[PDB]
Amino acid sequence: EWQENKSWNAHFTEHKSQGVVVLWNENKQQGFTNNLKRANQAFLPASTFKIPNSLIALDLGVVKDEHQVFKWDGQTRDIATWNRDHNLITAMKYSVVPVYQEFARQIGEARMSKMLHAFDYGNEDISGNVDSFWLDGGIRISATEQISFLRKLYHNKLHVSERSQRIVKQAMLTEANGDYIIRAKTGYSTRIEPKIGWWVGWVELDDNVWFFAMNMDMPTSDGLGLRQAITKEVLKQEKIIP
Ligand SMILES: CN(C)c1cccc(-c2cccc(C(=O)O)c2)c1
Ligand SMILES: [Cl-]
Repeated sequence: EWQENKSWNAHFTEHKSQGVVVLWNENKQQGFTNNLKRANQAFLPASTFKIPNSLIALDLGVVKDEHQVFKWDGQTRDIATWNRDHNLITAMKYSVVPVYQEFARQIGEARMSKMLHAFDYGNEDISGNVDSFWLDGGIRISATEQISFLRKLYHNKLHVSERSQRIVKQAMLTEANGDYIIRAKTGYSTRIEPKIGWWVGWVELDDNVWFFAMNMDMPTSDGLGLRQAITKEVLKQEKIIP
């Protein structure tokens, strides 16, 4: 079932922003959002695509494990953290596009398409360049579709090995303390309008898990920190986290 709570719209308008948060209570099998329509509108996944891309690369042996070093190609880019060696953990942490573009080239069009259909991932459409379709190609996914995919990953139900799913969930680790654990991935889509930011993942508690997927308009990079800040304000309001 699904419930629309427009009171959360305050968390966006108070920041001169527009967007959607979608929450899913796993124990109760109930969903909540501020905007049912936008919750089902499909956007470019941008760097949230690093979740399925990592899974596929691991399961096919393109990536051996989370310690394998992907050497910097020596081309200076404008994101300083990209101009260095990475492993799967740090490439996810710093959303290192050029590492994941090489993953996609080694995966190839045929295997990438087959695996995204097996995952039931978004519109399953990889039209465009194999090394950039999640940034400016035909693939699209909604917030509710992100949750559907993440629930499968959490339960090790995706059609890749258990090992691959465990490794990616390790690489998604974002925050942990005595009260909760967050495993998640950010995204920032600029090449096609509307420019948006994403944050998708889940909050692990002692006796429940809350899945979340949010996106918001992102006219400039100045607002990127609002992706996590708005989401955590909703979690606090619903007393999911202190
Ligand atoms: C010119 N581009 C590629 C650009 C510009 C501004 C910021 C980023 C960026 C880099 C790393 C992570 C993230 C994020 O998702 O927080 C965003 C990228
Ligand atoms: Cl972990």
